[PDB]
Amino acid sequence: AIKVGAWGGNGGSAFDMGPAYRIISVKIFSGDVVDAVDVTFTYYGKTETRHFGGSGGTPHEIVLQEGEYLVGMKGEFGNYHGVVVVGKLGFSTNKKSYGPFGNTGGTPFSLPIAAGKISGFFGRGGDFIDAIGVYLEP
Amino acid sequence: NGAIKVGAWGGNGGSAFDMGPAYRIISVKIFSGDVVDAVDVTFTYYGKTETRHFGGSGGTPHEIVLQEGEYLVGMKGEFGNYHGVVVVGKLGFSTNKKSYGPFGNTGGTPFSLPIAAGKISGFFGRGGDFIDAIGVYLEP
Ligand SMILES: COC1O[C@H](CO)[C@@H](O)[C@H](O)[C@@H]1O
Ligand SMILES: CO[C@H]1O[C@H](CO)[C@@H](O)[C@H](O)[C@@H]1O
Ligand SMILES: CO[C@H]1O[C@H](CO)[C@@H](O)[C@H](O)[C@@H]1O
Ligand SMILES: CO[C@H]1O[C@H](CO)[C@@H](O)[C@H](O)[C@@H]1O
Ligand SMILES: CO[C@H]1O[C@H](CO)[C@@H](O)[C@H](O)[C@@H]1O
Ligand SMILES: [Zn+2]
Ligand SMILES: [Zn+2]
Ligand SMILES: [Zn+2]
Repeated sequence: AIKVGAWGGNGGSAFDMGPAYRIISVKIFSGDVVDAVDVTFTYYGKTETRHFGGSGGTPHEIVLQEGEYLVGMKGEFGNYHGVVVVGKLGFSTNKKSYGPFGNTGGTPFSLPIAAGKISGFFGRGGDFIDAIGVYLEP
Repeated sequence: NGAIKVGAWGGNGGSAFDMGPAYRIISVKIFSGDVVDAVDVTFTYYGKTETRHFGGSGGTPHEIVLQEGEYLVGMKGEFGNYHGVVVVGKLGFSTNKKSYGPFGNTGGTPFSLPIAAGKISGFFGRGGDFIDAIGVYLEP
């Protein structure tokens, strides 16, 4: 019901995991660009994992503890050899800050969440994370 | 009390402001010179039509009058240093009908809030002489 962003480019193909009950972990694969994200989450009594955007890079796992929620997403998007992709990507929880991951500067974006949380993702993916957006909940 | 509050984009200067969410944003008026000086918002609180005056006195007004079917589904801008203070130097909004702005002429670190689903229902931020910062309430 509340979907924000898609920051990135038009390349790759669409993904959309919808909202979750709880995000368990977010694993950003990155080298000089953001290659991919794995999200594992619970959904109506089940645990699920998705992986958006290609093989590539080194993994950086954010694991969410008991009362921990994603309250921020930040990054940069730009042209990496002909595709507009997320060159840098970071997250913050109520407890700590992570990243950003990736080494390619571009047009910055930032989503601080003064009230609410990130409950899921949508965007575009191919060889790399072309774009990323976020579902929000109270 | 989801209010879902997104942002504050800008500096830590000035005094905090927070209008809460509205039943309906009637119009948003952005005061603008080489920086964003202020925002006035006229909206319907609980039966009543109030307006709030955020930021400072300012430069030149630019009014976005929303029409019945028209909702705010986007906010973009840039924040930067302006004589020793980090303020919003550029600010723009898009609705489901039209796109307004950006207003102001001081470039800086860009931000953007495309709302693929939902809309802006209210405003908060920081204000002094200019718009130090601005954020937004979201609802479906
Ligand atoms: C920003 O991109 C990287 O930085 C992280 C964090 O150190 C590394 O783990 C990763 O391999 C990349 O070199
Ligand atoms: C290299 O080819 C691809 O990978 C990039 C980056 O994800 C995409 O934008 C593109 O559409 C293809 O999927
Ligand atoms: C250029 O080499 C790298 O950067 C890319 C893009 O992020 C990764 O796929 C790869 O594993 C290396 O880290
Ligand atoms: C010039 O003095 C002030 O105006 C700026 C910009 O609004 C503020 O941060 C600051 O705290 C004071 O209120
Ligand atoms: C420097 O002159 C101006 O720019 C400032 C900041 O926007 C405004 O306060 C003033 O009204 C003029 O428009
Ligand atoms: Zn994976
Ligand atoms: Zn790591
Ligand atoms: Zn006013």
